[PDB]
Order: sequence, then C-alpha cells, then structure tokens
Amino acid sequence: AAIDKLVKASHLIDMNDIIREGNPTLRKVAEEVTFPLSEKEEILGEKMMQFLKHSQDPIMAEKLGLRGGVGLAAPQLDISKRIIAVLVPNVEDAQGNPPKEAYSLQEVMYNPKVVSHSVQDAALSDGEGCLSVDREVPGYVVRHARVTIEYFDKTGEKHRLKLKGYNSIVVQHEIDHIDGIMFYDRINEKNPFAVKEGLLILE
Ligand SMILES: [Zn+2]
Ligand SMILES: [Zn+2]
Ligand SMILES: [Zn+2]
Ligand SMILES: [Zn+2]
Ligand SMILES: [Zn+2]
Ligand SMILES: [Zn+2]
Ligand SMILES: [Zn+2]
Ligand SMILES: [Zn+2]
Repeated sequence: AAIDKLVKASHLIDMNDIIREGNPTLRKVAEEVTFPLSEKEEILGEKMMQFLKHSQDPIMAEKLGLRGGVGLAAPQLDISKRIIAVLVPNVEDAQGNPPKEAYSLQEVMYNPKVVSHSVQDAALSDGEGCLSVDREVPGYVVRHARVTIEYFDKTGEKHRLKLKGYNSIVVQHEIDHIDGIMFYDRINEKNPFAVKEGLLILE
C-alpha cells in the first residue's frame, strides 16, 4: 500500500506523496497507533521529520521541489494514523549569529491531543497555508492561544507539554489533520479577517 512505498529505505518523501484537498482521507478521524510501534510506523515518523528538514534546507528543497514547512501529518501522505511531525526553527540574530537552540520544537508525536487550553484565542497575522491546498486562502485561522498537549514518542514514552505562540498554532494545525479538520474550517465564513475582541494576533 502507500505506507510500503513511503518506508522503502531509499525513498524520500516529496510533494508527489502528499494528497490534495478533496481526497477523502483528509476528512477522516485517523486511527490511534498501538505500542510497541511497528517498524513501518517508526520509519514513517522518521521520513516525515526528514521531509521537514529537507523542506527547510534551501538546497534539498530545491533538489526535491519542496515548499518550506513546519509540520506534516500522516493523513497528508494518505496514511490514516495519528502521527505528526513538527519542526519549528529559531532564527538568526541581526548580526548573523545562529540561535542558541536550532529549533523551538522538534518532535515526532504519536497519538497527540489537546487536553486543556486557554480561553483566549490567537491567530497568525499572515494566515495559514497547507501542503495539501493549492489555492490562496485569506483570513485569520482562529485557534487556542495556549494549549497543554499529551503525546507519545516512538518509544511509547508519554509526554505532557504546554505550548504558546507559534508552536501552539503549528501543533494545533497538525492535530486537526488527524481529526479530519482543515485550517479554513476555522476561518470566519462571512469576513475572513473579523477580529472578536481579545483575539491575540501573532506576528
Ligand atoms: Zn515519493
Ligand atoms: Zn529508527
Ligand atoms: Zn537529507
Ligand atoms: Zn492526561
Ligand atoms: Zn475546550
Ligand atoms: Zn496542514
Ligand atoms: Zn480545541
Ligand atoms: Zn468557509
């Protein structure tokens, strides 16, 4: 099936492995994974993280024809499993010095979920994009400002983590994918740029 092609040792995930808006797998509730993970599930997670590293590297992205990205969920690869990868880089200072930490978040998460969140909502000022959507979609994607999540890593170890800012937005976006929700589902239907009072707009 699709997962066998994806986990071949020499196979690199690229845009042609990513399904498109309209494909029913994007609207399903993905199946939880069981531990211990199968080798396929473990390698899939690793290929997904490799895809994010490549997409953020100017040469490899160029070589493989990749759009820069900070997250991917398995349903985007036509695999209906609760697996996501997130990779959010820190940025150089104005003198060109690399950050202390290369990434503010780097994880492959199995069965992630939000277990609590802030009453306050937030949205990226620039809106959101999606590897599976080849349209322009304007508007504020209203999400929780802060969340506490739970997930398991490839070893089966459980983690509990609080997130805010951009990291909170990114994980919420990927978890939506494993629940069959798309970012534009969270954009006001009548005025994409409406702002309910108290909405935290992130630059
Ligand atoms: Zn491929
Ligand atoms: Zn491995
Ligand atoms: Zn590589
Ligand atoms: Zn709990
Ligand atoms: Zn709630
Ligand atoms: Zn997405
Ligand atoms: Zn929620
Ligand atoms: Zn709509």
